[PDB]
Amino acid sequence: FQQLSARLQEAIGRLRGRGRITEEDLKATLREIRRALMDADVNLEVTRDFVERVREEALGKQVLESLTPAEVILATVYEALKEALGGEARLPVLKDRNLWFLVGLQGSGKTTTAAKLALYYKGKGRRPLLVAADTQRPAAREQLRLLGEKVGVPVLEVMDGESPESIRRRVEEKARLEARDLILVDTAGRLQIDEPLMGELARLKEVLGPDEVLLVLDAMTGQEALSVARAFDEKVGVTGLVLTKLDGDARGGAALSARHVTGKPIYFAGVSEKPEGLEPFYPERLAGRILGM
Ligand SMILES: Nc1nc2c(ncn2[C@@H]2O[C@H](COP(=O)(O)OP(=O)(O)O)[C@@H](O)[C@H]2O)c(=O)[nH]1
Repeated sequence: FQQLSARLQEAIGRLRGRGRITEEDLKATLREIRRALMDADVNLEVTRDFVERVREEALGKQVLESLTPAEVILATVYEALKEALGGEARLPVLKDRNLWFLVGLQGSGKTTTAAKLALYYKGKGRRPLLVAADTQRPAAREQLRLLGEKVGVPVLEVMDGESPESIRRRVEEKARLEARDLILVDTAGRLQIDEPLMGELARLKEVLGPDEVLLVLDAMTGQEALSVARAFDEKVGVTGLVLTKLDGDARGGAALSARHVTGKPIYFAGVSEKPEGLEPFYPERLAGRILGM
């Protein structure tokens, strides 16, 4: 979000040591914030509410009567950013037995996140099992098999054209025999939504009943990323989100509009291509970081 932070810390910086600014120094800065949000590809409705929330909250803080208005703005923009990102952190509820679907498009970081998610929980005392659920592309299963060997987590590859009921049986037996307590199913990912695959997807969810359905979204595809969320949600049912490639995220509209566009919380974030690159999402932390704090 290099760009956004830079210009945002600027607009704020453009107020220090000025004393009590008027409703014209303000009006100036707010638009600046609005333009910053736009050049970051933030949803236009989010951008509107955001700017409004800053006008509203700042006046409530008598910015016009403050002797340090830059600290008020910084403060309201901070909360506006924390809210937009999701507010307080959120992590799936870890039960005794967990079966989660990782869904998304090919290249979203979905296969890699399934293996990072496994690695993450393994270090948390969980006993995961990776499941490569693509019944049409051996290579896709193969990719997860290698990813799994590298993070030291077992991988079950479904068979070509294998039925959900079959998959269920095999996964549960391996889970049983290996005391797996966190099951991660990397579903089929394609360059674009496939109606038939969506059907096989919903069906698979129907047979296996995951407690969580996490949609993996590449943060670098801006506003587009979220347009794919409504389809998955509609035809399958998403419980949370994972925003990958935040470390390559120039701009940042995706992450900032996600909670508004999707209505789902971001549990995890991809912050490096490294195995440990995946971490729980902290809206508060990301907000403070954007404002340089
Ligand atoms: N820098 C960075 N790279 C990532 C992140 N998540 C995934 N990747 C990389 O993005 C590419 C796409 O991953 P994935 O969708 O799993 O693979 P594909 O389906 O085979 O294209 C891989 O090269 C991953 O290493 C992330 O958070 N940061």
